[PDB]
Amino acid sequence: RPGGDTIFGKIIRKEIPAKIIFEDDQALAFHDISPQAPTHFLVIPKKHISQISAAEDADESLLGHLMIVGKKAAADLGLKKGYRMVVNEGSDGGQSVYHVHLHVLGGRQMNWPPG
Amino acid sequence: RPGGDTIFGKIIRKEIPAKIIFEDDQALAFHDISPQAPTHFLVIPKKHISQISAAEDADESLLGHLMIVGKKAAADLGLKKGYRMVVNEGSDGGQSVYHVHLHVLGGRQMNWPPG
Repeated sequence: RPGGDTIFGKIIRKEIPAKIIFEDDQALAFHDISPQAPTHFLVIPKKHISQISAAEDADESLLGHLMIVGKKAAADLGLKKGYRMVVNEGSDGGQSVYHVHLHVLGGRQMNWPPG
Repeated sequence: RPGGDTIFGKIIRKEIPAKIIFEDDQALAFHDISPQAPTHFLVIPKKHISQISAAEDADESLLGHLMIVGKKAAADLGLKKGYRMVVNEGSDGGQSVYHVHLHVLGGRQMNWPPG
């Protein structure tokens, strides 16, 4: 199915709404349901890539596009003092939903280590 | 100067060594000096992009290439249970060195929030 078979596939197909902040032909950005910072949103590809370890070389431009969308949406939301981008891979990374998703977090100082 | 004028430019030009684990015509990966996980390395572009908010649309493929290099190097290092990728932008993101760098952390459960 276009958009894949996870929670995110229903968002991509518009079956279930989300707090959408950016949309193009490649990607969607929307506010995260469990925010960990004053701004916390996800950027996802419309194409169903399960996890970053399943991305192929021909996906490079799309993966970079997720970062450029994250930069643009962070600017629209008025981040001026920066943000952190996070991609979780597999169990140790903390990934639960097996569709690639880039987190963008800002509006506070982000700490270290990053989890 | 090729590789730019930060700490990372001296690594790219091989003026100062680093624990290099992957190298191609676009990018370099090397172990981080201040590791926060049993595996913690950086992937950097050879081209000097100061920060993710300064990346241009034509940089998408290179930005995605940093993620594919991170996937490949994480596999070479034997991560099997996953990892987390992190890009810090500006002061709130925790960026100190103004040359794009992707962290890849694994070999332990990564926590939440990610800082």
